[PDB]
Order: sequence, then C-alpha cells, then structure tokens
Amino acid sequence: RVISAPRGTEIQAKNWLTEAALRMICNNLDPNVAEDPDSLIVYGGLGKAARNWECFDEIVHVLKLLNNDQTLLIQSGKPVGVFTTHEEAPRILIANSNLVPRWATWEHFNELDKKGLMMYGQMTAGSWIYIGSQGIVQGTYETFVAAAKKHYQGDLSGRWILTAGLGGMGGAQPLAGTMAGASVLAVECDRQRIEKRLQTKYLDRYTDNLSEALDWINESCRRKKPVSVAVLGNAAEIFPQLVKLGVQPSLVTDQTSAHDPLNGYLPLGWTLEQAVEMRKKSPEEVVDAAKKSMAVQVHAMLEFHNRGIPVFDYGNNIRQMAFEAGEKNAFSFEGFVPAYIRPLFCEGIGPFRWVALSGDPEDIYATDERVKQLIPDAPHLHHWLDMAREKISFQGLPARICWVGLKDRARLALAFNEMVKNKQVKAPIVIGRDHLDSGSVASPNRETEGMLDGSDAVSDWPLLNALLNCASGATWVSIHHGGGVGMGFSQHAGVVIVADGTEKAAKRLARVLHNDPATGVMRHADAGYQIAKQCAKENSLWLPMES
Ligand SMILES: NC(=O)c1ccc[n+]([C@@H]2O[C@H](COP(=O)([O-])OP(=O)(O)OC[C@H]3O[C@@H](n4cnc5c(N)ncnc54)[C@H](O)[C@@H]3O)[C@@H](O)[C@H]2O)c1
Repeated sequence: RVISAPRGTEIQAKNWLTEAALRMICNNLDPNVAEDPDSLIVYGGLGKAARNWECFDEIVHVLKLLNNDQTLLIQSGKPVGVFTTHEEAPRILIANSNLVPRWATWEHFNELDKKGLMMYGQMTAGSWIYIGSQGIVQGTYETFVAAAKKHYQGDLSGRWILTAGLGGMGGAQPLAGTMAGASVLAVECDRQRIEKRLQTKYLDRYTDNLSEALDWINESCRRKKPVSVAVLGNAAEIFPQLVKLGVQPSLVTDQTSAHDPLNGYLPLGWTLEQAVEMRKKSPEEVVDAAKKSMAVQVHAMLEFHNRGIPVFDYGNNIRQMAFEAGEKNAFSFEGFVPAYIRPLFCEGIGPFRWVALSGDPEDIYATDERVKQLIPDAPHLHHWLDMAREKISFQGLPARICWVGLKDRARLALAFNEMVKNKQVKAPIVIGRDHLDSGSVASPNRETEGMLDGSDAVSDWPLLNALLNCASGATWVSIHHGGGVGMGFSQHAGVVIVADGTEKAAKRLARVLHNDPATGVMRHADAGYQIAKQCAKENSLWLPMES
C-alpha cells in the first residue's frame, strides 16, 4: 500500500481538526517522507506511526468518525478507546512506548513487541508531526548560527567549519553550514555515504587528498563563497593532521557514531572491511581500538580548543569515550546543548513547526513572508526562510520549521489563523514541533545533561507539559518514552494544534502557543538560570516560587 495525506479543501472527517489528524498520520507514511512506510516506520529505525496495519486502518476509521467533543486514546500506536470530553479538549491523546522504569529496556520492549504489545514512538513518528529531513537540517543550521552569534557576531563569511560524519544526522552538516555562511570540511570514512550526499545535492565536492581539500576550502573562504567538501578518511587521522598543519577552522565539532564504538566508529588504521570482520571475531578489541582512536581525535580537538578556536561536542558521547580511553582533558570543551541550545531554551526559543494541510507550497511561502513581516529584525531567521525555499525541498505536505521564542509563538500562530480565515492560505495550518523543546523533554544524557541544579533526570516536567497542553486546548497531545536516546533514557511530550481560522481556535492558539514555551522558561528558571528568570519577568509569567 502507498499512503499520502489527502489534499485540497474537501474533507473526509467531521471537521478540520480531525481531518488534520487524518492528514498528518497519512503524511507520516508518505513514501517521500517515511523511511520504511511498508512497515509503518517513519524514521529512526523503528519509529512507527501506528502499531501495525490493523491499528493504522482503525485509527483512520475512528478519525473520520470522531465528533468535535470526542477524544480518541492512542496507546503505543493502537486506538484503544474513544470517550466523550468536550470541544475545548484535545481530539486525540497519545501515550507511546511508556514502560515502568525497571522494565524500560530494549530487551523488554522487544519481548512486548513480538507479542504485538508495543510500538516505538520515537518523537514525531508516533505523534504525527514528522516532516522529513527539514527537522535535522534546520536544527543543525540553528546550532551553527548560535555558535556564530556567540563567537563571531553572527557572521561566518570567510570562515569554515571542521567536522566529521555524514550519516543520517551528520549528512545535514554541509548544507546547514553553508546555509549559515561558512565553508565546511567534513571527514567521512564511507565513500558510498559521500557519493550519496553528492548525488542528492547535500554536499558540493569530495576528495581523498587533504591538501587538495584545504586548497578548495581556502579558495572558497577567499571568495566568500561557501562550499562543502568531504574528505574521505578517518577523523582520528585527519583531525591530528590538521592540528599539525596549523590550519584555522572557526568551529570544530564531530558527528561520528562515537556513541557506538562497536558498530559505529571506525578505528584508526582500519578499513571498513576489517571492522566488519573484526566485529564478528573480537568485539572487545573493536571497542577498545575505537575508543583509543576517539581519544586521539579528541586530543586534536582539544588542541584547537587550546588555540582559542570554538570546539563543541554534538551529542555523540565522544568526550566520555575518549575520557575512558585515557584523554583526561576530554571535557575541557563544551557540549552543544549547554553552550548553544540551553540558552535559547531559557527564553522559550525552540522548534516551531507548521504544515500546510492544503498540500500547496504557496501556502508555506505565504506564511514564510508573514513570519518575516512579524519578526522584521532577525537576519538569520530571514536568511533561513529565503534559503530554505531554494535549498530545502518539501516532502509530503509542505511544511516549515524555525526557532521561535515565548515572546513570538502565539503572535505567529494567530497570524496564521487569520490567514486561514481570510484565505491567504488555501486550507488550515497544523502547528506543532518535535518533542525537543524547552519544557517538554527530560533527557539526562542530552537535552537536560548538566542542569545547574542537578535536576537532569526529573521527568515531572514533560508530564506537566502534556497535561497543561491538554488543559489549554491543543488538538492532540502526546507523552513518549525513549525517543532518540532509547529505552530508559528520556521522557518527552509533543503538542499539535490546528489553526482552522475560527475564533474558537484563536482562543486555543493564544493559550497553547504561550503556555507550551512558558513551561520551558519555568523549567529553566526553576533550575536556576538567570536568562530564564529574566525571560519569565519580561513575559509576566506567574512562577510562584521565583523571587
Ligand atoms: N541532537 C543531537 O544530540 C544530535 C544531532 C546530530 C547528531 N548527533 C549524534 O551524532 C552521532 C551521529 O549520528 P548519525 O545519525 O549521523 O549517525 P550515523 O551512524 O548515521 O553516522 C555516523 C557516520 O560517521 C562515520 N564515521 C564513523 N567512524 C568515522 C571515523 N573514524 N572517521 C570519519 N567518519 C566516521 C560513519 O561512516 C557514518 O557515516 C550520533 O551519536 C548522534 O546521536 C546528535
């Protein structure tokens, strides 16, 4: 079967709110969107839109029948019950992959999955708001722009980024970096992955000659004309060579699969084929050689850091692996979350995502221009919107992501609702986000690692986020376990609300798009961040325990 979101202005559901849910679950399985839709897999290996095909078919059946005062419960991708609520409550409540903590393991998940009892929601797979690769590209752009703002007055022209890994997430770095105004040198050991990124226009050039790569980079930095270059090789060899050469990248990071020393990171001096064979004969030797290689790479990263260059981790655990392998100074440079993302979270600045249910790209282009009107002094935002139009291809329903703070989300949502009402877009707009927002994630090895107060693992917050978005009038609300970092390691919440042009939706939008980022300002003010405390006061939040 081939699934895609219905289009245009005719609806099959009883109203546009449940029509939106119908379109969004189908869009998650669009062959231009999903990684393996035949198995209902949206992204992330096992992130599914529904538990199985019987469940998918029944979800579609229920969504077309739900009245505006009925609410469907989704339990790990299964439509288990419909109950009467009211028009100002969500039409769907979703809880995916949640396991009592001592059972929150892949071993138990798999046992339950084999019995037909489980589904992995990842983040946006089980909660029907996945929009393809734009999420990763935009998020990587956001990080590079945050680094540019912090270190270079927002200007990367004539500068270049050194990184490694062109995989499922790392492959976004060339495009994100050049969109951000920098040239990019990315080390990658798999030639087939390089060739794929070349074919799909995610990468400009590659070579196995490091000197040639540098001459290309320097020529582009001279011309102030960003280029992306992949060097075929091993980051544990190339990074120390670049240190020895005295070259001057303006940002250094890494997205090798360092989190997986057995199956991910290629040891120094090994071929891909040798790694394949050694994993079958001697897994412990593979792990040891990989971690020792990571220590060599991190030692080089530290030398750039010692020379005053901004160096940051990109959430792949490479510092801890290198530390364990003997690089005792591994943590002298920061992770990208505490350095760049958490300060944005402290102002409720986070992923703001919207989807044109009409299917018409002109709907998104109209909303792009409107965002630029509403936030006129934001060059990195305007540049992103302009560059996304020509560089980012829509997948399934046209959609857009940008990062928007507590001060502005509701303004944008209400403007979108007005555009639906006055026909400046052809059909209603779905507004949501991934689950990685200021108030909606507890993930002590990633987004809440190293909180000032040590509250990394407190998961009250995403549960309150979901309950409050339910209370506030979101169209569907989701509570998920284990997205990104796997079973046992995160708890997070999603929210989607439909702007259908009505005054009733306007009231809901004004609450949800304020309250949802405000919970993140609250959460970070609670942890002690003055940036968040200041933001709370600027937005007149009622935080009873805050002075
Ligand atoms: N939000 C975040 O925290 C965030 C964002 C992006 C990436 N990451 C992390 O970055 C890592 C990469 O993610 P991915 O999805 O791209 O993984 P992936 O497994 O798809 O890609 C890793 C890439 O590294 C390459 N590689 C392995 N060893 C290498 C070496 N020695 N030298 C050069 N290249 C090498 C592999 O060939 C592969 O293409 C993961 O740990 C991921 O969690 C995190």
